[PDB]
Order: sequence, then structure tokens, then C-alpha cells
Amino acid sequence: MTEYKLVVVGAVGVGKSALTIQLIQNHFVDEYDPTIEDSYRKQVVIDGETCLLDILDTAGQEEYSAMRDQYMRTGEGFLCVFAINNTKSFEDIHHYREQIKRVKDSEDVPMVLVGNKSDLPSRTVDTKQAQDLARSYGIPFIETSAKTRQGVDDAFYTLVREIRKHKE
Ligand SMILES: CNCc1cnn(-c2ccccc2)c1
Repeated sequence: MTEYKLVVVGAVGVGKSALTIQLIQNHFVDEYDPTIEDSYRKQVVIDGETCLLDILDTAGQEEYSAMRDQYMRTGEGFLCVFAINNTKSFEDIHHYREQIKRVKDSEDVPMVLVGNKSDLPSRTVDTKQAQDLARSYGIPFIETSAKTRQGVDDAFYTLVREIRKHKE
């Protein structure tokens, strides 16, 4: 069984670990607990194919820039999670995109664009802009909602699907 080494990168205000816990024990945590180092492995059946999902959560602060670069090489799938309530994370995606290519040296790399906090009425990021931007990058965009649990499971499925596509 192949282990999929994925890294959940994001800024402060998106709630990265919130999605992970939903996949593990299906619990939506409201509190913001700053993670330092944790890896969650689980056996997920992707379209009938059981795969080992190794997802590591990162820090929202750019304090460990060197540490970020370290596992930026090992990370196969990059989760571009931004928040529609935080326009800053939207612009940060451009920075991460370039940084990823800077350590991968490839015009094509398994990546996914997902927007979280889509349950908040305070929308600062336009859905069209997010969709159009996704087309500009050429990656699938999944609307994720941690509160109503929408675009969560399907996001993981599409993720692995793209990885398999790029692979073979
Ligand atoms: C960096 N120390 C070894 C190690 C363990 N795990 N991963 C890892 C897991 C998922 C995605 C990317 C990397 C790296």
C-alpha cells in the first residue's frame, strides 16, 4: 500500500487542523489550537482503492521557514487551503505557488485549491475570483465548509484522483 505524503499548509485564520479532525473522528473543533508538529495517518478508501493518507499539519506563522522548506521537498501533495473570510490568505496562495515550484522544479505538480470558512456571512473573497483563479492555475477548486461539513470528503477524493492522474 502506497503512503501518500501530504502537507497541509496555510495561514492563521483558516483552521487547518479543523479539517483533519473531521477526517479522523469527524469532530468540528471551534477553538484555535496552534499545532507545532503532528502527523495523522489513516486508511482511506479512495474509489475502492485503500490508500494510506499521511497528512502533516504546519504552522500558520512563517517562523520556521527553514523547517517549512525541509518537508516541502518530501511533501507530494500540497493543500492550498485559504479562507473566503480572509482576503490575505487568498493573496498568500500566489506566494506559496511560487515557493512550491522553487523546491519542486516543475511546471506541473499535484496541488489542490480549497476554500474554507465558506459558512461565514462575512465573505471578503468572491467565489468567481476563486474559480477564475483556479482556472488560471489549472487546478480543481473545492468549496470546503467545516461547519456544515460540505466539500470535505470530496476534497480528499479529488486530491488523490489528481495525484494518480499526474502519476500515471
Ligand atoms: C520530515 N521528517 C520525516 C517525515 C515524516 N513525515 N513526513 C512527511 C509526512 C507527510 C508529508 C510530508 C512529509 C516527513
